Amino acid sequence: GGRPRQHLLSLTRRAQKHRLRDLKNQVKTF
DNA sequence: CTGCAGGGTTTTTGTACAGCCAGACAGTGGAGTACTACCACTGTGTAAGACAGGCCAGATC
Repeated sequence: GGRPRQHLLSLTRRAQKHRLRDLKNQVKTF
């Protein structure tokens, strides 16, 4: 199933890390 | 269908290495900063009526 997902605005940095890891990598690559 | 209970799910939340830059700390001697009282001194209240006594005008007899 899964937990009721995040609403942005509420967290500290490392949930944020794989929240965007793949886009930051696409950016690095660009 | 409700109730709770093993675990699932994905996701949190932080600890784990190790290197490293930033800016705070502390000094200074005083700079010139910034914020402080202090000083006399101000601006906005804004127009009518009531009441007493005179006394002359003029009606009434």
